[PDB]
Amino acid sequence: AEIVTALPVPLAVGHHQPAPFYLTADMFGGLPVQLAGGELSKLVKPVAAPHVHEVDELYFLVSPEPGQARIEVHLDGVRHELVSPAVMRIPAGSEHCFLTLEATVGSYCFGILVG
Amino acid sequence: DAEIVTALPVPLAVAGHHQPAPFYLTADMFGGLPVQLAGGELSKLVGKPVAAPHVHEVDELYFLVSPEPGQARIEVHLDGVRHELVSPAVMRIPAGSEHCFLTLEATVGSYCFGILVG
Ligand SMILES: C[C@H](c1c[nH]c2ccccc12)[C@H](N)C(=O)O
Ligand SMILES: O=[P-]([O-])[O-]
Ligand SMILES: [Fe+3]
Ligand SMILES: [Fe+3]
Repeated sequence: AEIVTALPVPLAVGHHQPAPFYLTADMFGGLPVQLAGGELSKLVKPVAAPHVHEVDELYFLVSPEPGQARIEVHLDGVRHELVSPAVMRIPAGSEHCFLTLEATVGSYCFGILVG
Repeated sequence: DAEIVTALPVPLAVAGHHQPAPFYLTADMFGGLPVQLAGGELSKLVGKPVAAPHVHEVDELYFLVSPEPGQARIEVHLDGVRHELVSPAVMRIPAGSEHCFLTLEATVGSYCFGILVG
């Protein structure tokens, strides 16, 4: 049985700290996605830095009950306010970041890099 | 301009599942995705399996996560063998393998996501 428990894996990605990855491209002989992120309640953090990926990134915002988490996604000079649950596509090459406005314990934003 | 999906989750029928499963990523989104992602918060599912044992023809990953490590625990049945996963954990279910999970323990904010890998 293939079980990975040494998680998250910190990987450096404009981002101050290594991002915490729960799926990496090399797991299980190869995955078509990578998945990073974490709980938002301790992330509610005055600044966020813009950055670009060479692949598409999907933001996946979720909370135990709908509406309990809220983020601002900055995408190429446009501010977008999203309420959980939400999924937003960041096209490869686009400068982007997000800020957590509100989040209950158990709210997550995952960044999913699509190969 | 920006592609945003908020009509979520998308209920989709999955083999063996009593009710439609809540999907947050589907294969047709954004012109095509190599994965589908379904699942949700486990705090009300302790003791209550969402599905009978079932088989997919694609690989499925269980992604178990909680705000603090250890706050969520599920039992995965994999071709008649029980495996206990403690958050955070990722488990690969090879295509063709009979499987299901039972929630053993979950705080508010514990999730199990099933990721179908094309
Ligand atoms: C991986 C980055 C991320 C998304 N959600 C997160 C939650 C906590 C810590 C990092 C993240 C992503 N590339 C971004 O654009 O921020
Ligand atoms: O019900 P989901 O974990 O596939
Ligand atoms: Fe990013
Ligand atoms: Fe399954």
